[PDB]
Amino acid sequence: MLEQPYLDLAKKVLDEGHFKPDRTHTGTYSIFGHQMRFDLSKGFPLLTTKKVPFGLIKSELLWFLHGDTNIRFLLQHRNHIWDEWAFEKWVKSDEYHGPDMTDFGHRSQKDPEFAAVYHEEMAKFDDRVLHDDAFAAKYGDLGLVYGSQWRAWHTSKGDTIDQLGDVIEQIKTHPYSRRLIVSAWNPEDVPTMALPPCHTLYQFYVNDGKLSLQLYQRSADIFLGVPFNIASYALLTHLVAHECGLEVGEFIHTFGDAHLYVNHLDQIKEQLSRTPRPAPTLQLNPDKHDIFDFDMKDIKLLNYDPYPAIKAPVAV
Amino acid sequence: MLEQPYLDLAKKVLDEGHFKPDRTHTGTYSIFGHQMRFDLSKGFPLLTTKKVPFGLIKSELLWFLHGDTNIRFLLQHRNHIWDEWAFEKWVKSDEYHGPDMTDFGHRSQKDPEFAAVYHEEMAKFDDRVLHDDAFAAKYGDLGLVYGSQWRAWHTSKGDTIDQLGDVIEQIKTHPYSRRLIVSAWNPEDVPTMALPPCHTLYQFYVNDGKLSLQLYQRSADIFLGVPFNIASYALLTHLVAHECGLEVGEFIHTFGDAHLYVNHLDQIKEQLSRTPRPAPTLQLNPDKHDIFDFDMKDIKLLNYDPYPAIKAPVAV
Ligand SMILES: O=c1ccn([C@H]2C[C@H](O)[C@@H](COP(=O)(O)O)O2)c(=O)[nH]1
Ligand SMILES: O=c1ccn([C@H]2C[C@H](O)[C@@H](COP(=O)(O)O)O2)c(=O)[nH]1
Repeated sequence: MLEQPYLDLAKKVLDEGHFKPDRTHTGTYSIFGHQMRFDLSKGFPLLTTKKVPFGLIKSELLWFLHGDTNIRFLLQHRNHIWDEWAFEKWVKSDEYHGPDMTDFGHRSQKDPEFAAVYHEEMAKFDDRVLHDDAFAAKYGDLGLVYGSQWRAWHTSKGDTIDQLGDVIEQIKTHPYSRRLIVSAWNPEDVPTMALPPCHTLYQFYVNDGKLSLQLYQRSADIFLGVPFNIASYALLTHLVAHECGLEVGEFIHTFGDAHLYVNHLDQIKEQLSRTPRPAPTLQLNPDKHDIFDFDMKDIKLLNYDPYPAIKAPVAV
Repeated sequence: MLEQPYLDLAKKVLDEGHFKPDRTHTGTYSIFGHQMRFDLSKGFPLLTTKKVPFGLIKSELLWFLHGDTNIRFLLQHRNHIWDEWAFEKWVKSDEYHGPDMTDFGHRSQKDPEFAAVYHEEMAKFDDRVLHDDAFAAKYGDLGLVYGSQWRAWHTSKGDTIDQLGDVIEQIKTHPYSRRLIVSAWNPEDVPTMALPPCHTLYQFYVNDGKLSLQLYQRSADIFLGVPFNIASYALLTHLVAHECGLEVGEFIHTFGDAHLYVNHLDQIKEQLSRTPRPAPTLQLNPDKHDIFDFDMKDIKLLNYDPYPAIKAPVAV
């Protein structure tokens, strides 16, 4: 099926990957350099061998597409993928007066009752970003996130470039353009960035009326990360195809360091016992066309019949 | 042999590639997304199925490594790969008083005697950059070329980042770093660039004492371009390995648009009749270590026994 390339990557890393130490101190099995393609006319690459929350992937994509960098939009759609970053900044500032929470990500995963004090602490934070319009502007805005990188690349002359926006006008006026690249890797910010872009750069390609996209991802958490990533970009490939009035081609995922954290081997092994189900289909609101003014409801996924989800510890 | 991946890419494009129009108006056969690896411990990937001028590749690499952006260093080592760019700027300025040479690249390939007036014109230019220290600073400096992109990434705060230099200190202090990327794609300069980077970005990787490098190349001229490119980066992988005191791993070449210009089909077809010869070996000056202060003589290639070169028209 469509998602067999994923299952293959995982197998590969299981028996070929070599042990490798890392930033988080959870070890990993790793390979360097890997690529896979998904013919997007065959169906949507949302994994069936495990239940992946599509809702989180699209609320985050639309957050990106809007050029939004404030955690608030996410919280409103009950999406907490980035809270950990906003909270972080907050706990290390003056306004914060409370149970310190230093190196919390670890401690939550390591202590029972701390985890409980931490989430109540976070509970207030999310609610406070959700309600205090000033607090939100102050602690809700991450600044350098894909949205701003994609749509507001700050220049040296103090202005801003709508990188993606320009690229799309280019696909229209020059579909055969070999230079259709959008980049999220800013060399001058990367050294002081808590998390320099994982999805470093991507390129569009047009031929025979079909649009294709290749993504260069420097680091991949094969079990926890890759499944979400695949969906974000295939979705993105469908949106851009929609706007440009082109048919959908393939999504080529290129990898730098594709790894498996040692604390995930039993799970990936289990998922590999499962047979792929037929793939879901993507359905976009035909009446609307400007993808930049797209919202939750203009994107429907039909026929997603996945195996149950698989819990897994996080790496830190 | 080592270079079989190249021969495969070419075959692939021959029967799988689809016709595609382009910038230069010479048509092409193209594929999107392709990757190949070269185990650098097996030998140096300088093609044997065709004689490729290694001298040009290293004088250009050392020009890059020095952070030099002046055509002058090249001319001195009788390397003319970039003259066409300097000349271009010159002919379209005040100081130039002479036989206009508009759209020359084409005309040379299209008219007999114009080609002769053009090269004498260029002859003077190269000599004038080679001798008039002021002319050279004025017309010899291209500005935005890999050297400056690699070593003097201009920031918004007016300063400069030694991108590659930092990355190398990083390989030393944190070889397991997943974030070891050097980038040449500046979003704010790309729109007014005569030729936005073809070699967009590359990443290093360390494990088991071996250093590997993956290159993301957005556009590839399979016949004329790819053979030079492969050598530049494998060489670069050997130099960095030298400095960091690491063994050499693999060179993974990832491609965006890998194409064959229609005006090259008879040649690639001919090269495909040839059987690969054993690969040459690379030999670096052990006494010297700082690759930034490396020059022509500290890099020797032994046992290069290639088939004769293959003339081919250029695309415009
Ligand atoms: O969309 C994403 C974001 C992150 N990661 C993972 C990759 C690594 O497991 C970790 C980042 O590690 P570094 O490369 O920064 O060291 O997060 C993904 O796989 N996909
Ligand atoms: O190192 C290089 C430099 C250039 N090219 C080729 C690729 C294309 O044939 C042309 C650039 O075309 P655009 O992508 O800019 O359209 O030059 C290479 O293959 N390798």
